[PDB]
Amino acid sequence: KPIEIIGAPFSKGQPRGGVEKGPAALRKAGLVEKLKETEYNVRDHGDLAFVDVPNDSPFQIVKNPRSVGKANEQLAAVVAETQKNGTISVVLGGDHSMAIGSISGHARVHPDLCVIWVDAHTNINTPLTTSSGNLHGQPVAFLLKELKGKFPDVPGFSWVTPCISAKDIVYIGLRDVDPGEHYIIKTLGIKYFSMTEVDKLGIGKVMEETFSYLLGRKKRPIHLSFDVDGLDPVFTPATGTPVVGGLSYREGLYITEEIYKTGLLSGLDIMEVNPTLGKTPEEVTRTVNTAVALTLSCFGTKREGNHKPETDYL
Amino acid sequence: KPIEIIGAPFSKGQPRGGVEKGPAALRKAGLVEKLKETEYNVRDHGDLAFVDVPNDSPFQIVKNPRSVGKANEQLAAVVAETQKNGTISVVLGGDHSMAIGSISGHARVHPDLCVIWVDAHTNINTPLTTSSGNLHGQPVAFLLKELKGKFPDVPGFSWVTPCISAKDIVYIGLRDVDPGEHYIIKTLGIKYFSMTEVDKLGIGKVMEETFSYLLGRKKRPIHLSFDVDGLDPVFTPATGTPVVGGLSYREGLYITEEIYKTGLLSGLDIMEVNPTLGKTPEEVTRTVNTAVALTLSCFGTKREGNHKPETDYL
Amino acid sequence: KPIEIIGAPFSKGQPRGGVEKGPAALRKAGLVEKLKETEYNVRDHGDLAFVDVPNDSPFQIVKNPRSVGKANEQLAAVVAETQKNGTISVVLGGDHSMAIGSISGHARVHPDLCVIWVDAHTNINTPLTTSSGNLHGQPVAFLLKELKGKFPDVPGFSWVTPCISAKDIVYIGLRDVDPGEHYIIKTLGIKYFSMTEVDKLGIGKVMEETFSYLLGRKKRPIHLSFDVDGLDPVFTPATGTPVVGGLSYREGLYITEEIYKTGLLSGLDIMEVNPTLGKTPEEVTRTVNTAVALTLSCFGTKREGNHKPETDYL
Ligand SMILES: [Mn+2]
Ligand SMILES: [Mn+2]
Ligand SMILES: [Mn+2]
Ligand SMILES: [Mn+2]
Ligand SMILES: [Mn+2]
Ligand SMILES: [Mn+2]
Repeated sequence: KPIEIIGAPFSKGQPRGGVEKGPAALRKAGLVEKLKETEYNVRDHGDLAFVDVPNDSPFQIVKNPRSVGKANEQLAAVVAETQKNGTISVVLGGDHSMAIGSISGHARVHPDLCVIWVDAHTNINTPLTTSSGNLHGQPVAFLLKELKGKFPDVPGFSWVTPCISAKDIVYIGLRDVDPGEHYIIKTLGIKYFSMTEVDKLGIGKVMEETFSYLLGRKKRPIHLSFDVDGLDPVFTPATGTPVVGGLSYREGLYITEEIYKTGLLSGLDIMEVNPTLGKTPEEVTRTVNTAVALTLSCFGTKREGNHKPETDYL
Repeated sequence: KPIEIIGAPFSKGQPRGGVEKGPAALRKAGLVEKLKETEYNVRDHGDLAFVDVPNDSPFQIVKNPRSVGKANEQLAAVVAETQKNGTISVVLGGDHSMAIGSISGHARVHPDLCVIWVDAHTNINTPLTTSSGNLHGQPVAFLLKELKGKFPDVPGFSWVTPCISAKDIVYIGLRDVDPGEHYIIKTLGIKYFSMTEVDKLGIGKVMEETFSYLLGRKKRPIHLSFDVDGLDPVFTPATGTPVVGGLSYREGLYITEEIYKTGLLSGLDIMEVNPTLGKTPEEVTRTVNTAVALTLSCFGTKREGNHKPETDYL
Repeated sequence: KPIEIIGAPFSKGQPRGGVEKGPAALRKAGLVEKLKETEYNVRDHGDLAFVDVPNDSPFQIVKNPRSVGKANEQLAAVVAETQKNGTISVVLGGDHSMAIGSISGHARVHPDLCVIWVDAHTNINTPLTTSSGNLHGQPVAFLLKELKGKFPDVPGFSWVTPCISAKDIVYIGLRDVDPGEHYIIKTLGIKYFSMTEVDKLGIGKVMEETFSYLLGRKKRPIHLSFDVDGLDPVFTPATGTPVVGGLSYREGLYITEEIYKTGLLSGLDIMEVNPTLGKTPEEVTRTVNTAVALTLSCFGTKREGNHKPETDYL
């Protein structure tokens, strides 16, 4: 199978500059070369160049609406392409607001996809419920069908079409949810595994249930949107919104190893890696290294080891 | 329901000065204000003023017997009072020796209560088995009924009446138990989940079993006496007796979230927080912050989020 | 029962000097004295003096073959001896290549023994599959019966006799396996629990299955060969090959506590402790301290506590 790396060095989805440097840091770490060592064919599409919308006045509270809306429109164009050629898209973030265009483009080709959102947040704030106008915490609001018309149209997002419903998404790792977001997920009945469910069940049983929930009836493509703050700050410290008591390095790898095993991975997002937020160079090395390790586990790298088929090592 | 914070800035239960500053640190951190944001009604009773017993000569090995005995007599007068008005008592420690008066007063109003003791120690050393005369490691000895008359009467504790039996208590997080204490718990058959049981079972199944053990037959009020060294030193470093290999931040919160769900929390003790033992300001912040987080989870704060009833956020 | 400490300050099994200092570090930490406090009789045999083979030319890729082969021939002589007097052998490493003579000598006296290998690696590289000629990553290749004649005879190892079969060994903690090694374990069908199985099952269920697998039919002596990099670098940083995402301090102790419980521990290897690889004195302290804690805990020290029999502490 083919893999296409897509760099989305974008940061207007939030106030902390630095996430744009994410793709570079991940490539600098040898992400592309390491992937080629796997059984997949790898093609690096390079980094997208995002045109900055001048005079991007805030829409009520929402900041940089047009810049974000445009960058995502361009990204969804690119993704919907690579998918068309039947390749697996891998988007290197920049902030999680780019999930809008990554999933949108993906859905255009595979309308029956389901999503597994690993994060410490929901990001289902609507332009009306955000305490801050930051879009990185609003991605899912723009995508769901149920939240259609429940908030005013935003400048630059008119091209967006709610592609997935509340039944097609599952959250894993939640631990920092605003009152508004919590109201939303409870009301729409969205399936989620907050850290307390993970503690109660064990990452093993959690993956078992997310699969039977999303793939029980129909086998469909899976879009894994991974926010790096999904794991505890001890493993991925260089992010903008670190929350204590998250997913361990082991639980994170377990999740990607399983998803690999389903053989249904299609889209993948490695978001929020911010190289400039590391207190020491080591914190940054730590962060990037796990991110790379996750990506790698999504495409086959097993902890138990790997050996090339047809090769008699004896 | 009503909540009553009661500060017990006491430290004579052990040699390291500093725990008396615990209540201040917890309030300074915004404990009371944060609680008011919960569905409970909060009333701060302030800090108790403990009269120092002059010429408090040690009883054999036991140090400051009268001072400790008196401070506890006063604290269980206060607790028995608030419980009488049907409010939930929350005691902010100093040292764990104050559990004597916290549980004594509580038992006066609710004689059928059961205890969940989170800690790395048992604190069931009797005045005859302690290697040190420190009372903070002897609380439970004075409470249980089975250990009645198995040790000489101590100066200042004649007011104490063994209120709970070996069947009404469960330990969680044990990892540093003296030979004597281990003899006692084995002999009296006290239910406990040391770190090895937690490793074997997983915090989820441990809470399941403590509940069926203590509430299987009769539903009764629960008194959660939380020693902050119950968690690993990496989360709560500012304590007097830190032991490595303890409960994680996640496991600690899991235990309080569950207890909240039983709807039977009646008394709570947040003990051993010593602000002066933090090697760096951050260590102290870390400690205080999770202590507050635990208290908050006992009264509803869920990791999956919270939303106010009857409020349509859309 | 009798215990015999045997120091193997050897390091030619790998390129990083320092592991020879392991035994001293462990003794300096009070390992022997602390053991005497247990119910076992302890005898320190001292450190073996290994004669250096001059002009030890590499065999193809394999480095220091003769020096390593000889040191192990001497070690297996010593071990086979103490076992013959019915005492439990405890080998303090240098590098894990010494497992060859530790297990060989042990098997001479107890041919029906089974092995529990805790490590992040397999070390089942054969002289033909190693990418580096380092022997510390080839121990198991020389011991297995199934891998007999699958590789050229190496200078100095002609005294070795494959003592255990693929059915007598279980790995726990794997997370860094070369393609060749992975081919080998899959082909020979060796039972293992990599970090993903530990995540899926929980250390509790893992130990349950390794026992039923190795002791289900016949109760036989157990040789625990512990590689200190088996735990995560956060607990045992001072090693030559640290791999992230390993066994926690708690899981490591759980494993030794269970093995003690079987009452079948016969041989024990505490390998790879390298005092010179600690970035700070604390890292080295940390490492040695848990190594000592594991050894203790192999011989009875329980987290729930210990009390001497027949002693009425009341
Ligand atoms: Mn996030
Ligand atoms: Mn996110
Ligand atoms: Mn304690
Ligand atoms: Mn305590
Ligand atoms: Mn190893
Ligand atoms: Mn090894």
